[PDB]
Amino acid sequence: GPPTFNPPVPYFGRLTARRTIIIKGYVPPTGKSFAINFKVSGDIALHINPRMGNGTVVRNSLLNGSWGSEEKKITHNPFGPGQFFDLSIRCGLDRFKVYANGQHLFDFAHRLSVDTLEIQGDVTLSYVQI
Ligand SMILES: OC[C@H]1O[C@@H](O[C@H]2[C@H](O)[C@@H](O)[C@H](O)O[C@@H]2CO)[C@H](O)[C@@H](O)[C@H]1O
Repeated sequence: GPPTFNPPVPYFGRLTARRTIIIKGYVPPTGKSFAINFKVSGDIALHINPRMGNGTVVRNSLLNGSWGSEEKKITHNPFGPGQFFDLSIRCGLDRFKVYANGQHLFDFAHRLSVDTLEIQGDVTLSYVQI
């Protein structure tokens, strides 16, 4: 499983527990927002949505066109405009564990009972490795 280099945005990659996904990217200086979606079919098990406008990192799940409760709590925000980030997402048995630049960012408990990776919006990708 070699890394994909300079994948285009919007990105659509086809995808298990204890496996970690690497995403290196870049936030454009004029960026407003971007999204990273772990989807089944158009349902989203984990929606990661950094918004540079108010500096939030919004997490949620999408079932039947309906969003669940938002999770927003963080101790740091690695997604400032004009900055590069090194993101890792480990799929655990009961939750996602997401790190940014080696520092834990958040955990996300599985709500959905995930074979697709979607990345769209104001972001440039350096490489994605599964
Ligand atoms: O929850 C993820 C979801 O949020 C939508 O926007 C929300 C917004 O976060 C919230 O503050 C407001 O009360 O309702 C909005 C729904 O219209 C985004 O539109 C969507 O892309 C997701 O990111």
